[PDB]
Amino acid sequence: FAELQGKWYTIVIAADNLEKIEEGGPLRFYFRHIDCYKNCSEMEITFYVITNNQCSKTTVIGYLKGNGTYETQFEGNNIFQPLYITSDKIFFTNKNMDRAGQETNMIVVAGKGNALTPEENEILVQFAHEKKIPVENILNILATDTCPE
Repeated sequence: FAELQGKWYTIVIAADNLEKIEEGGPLRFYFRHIDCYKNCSEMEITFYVITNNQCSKTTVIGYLKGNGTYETQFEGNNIFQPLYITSDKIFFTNKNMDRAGQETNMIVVAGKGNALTPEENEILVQFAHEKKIPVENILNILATDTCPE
């Protein structure tokens, strides 16, 4: 998981509860950076979300557990882990349990800046099928990444 360290942007996000990741949704986030500590057992994530119609730069810490997942508190409880890592992309799975108890299953693809290639899109589709997330719920987040670098 040490391969997680560096500058990253959110390229695509897919979720079973689509309203969570559309504009205005609490889980629509725009990565900026991941810093790893202690052989990446602590993963600090820096990102932007829009809150009250303003860009809100945020940091949270993901804590690695014995089961190989990371837990972080943000808009509820999150349980996430990399599904597949390359030098220019990270495909993560995340399960969010909000404060009402609603569970949302998501796939987040982080990248260095470019849109996904055809092969990367195929990998994403295979993951969406495996996780039971509709392909019509795959959103292009890079297109609306408007907050400061």
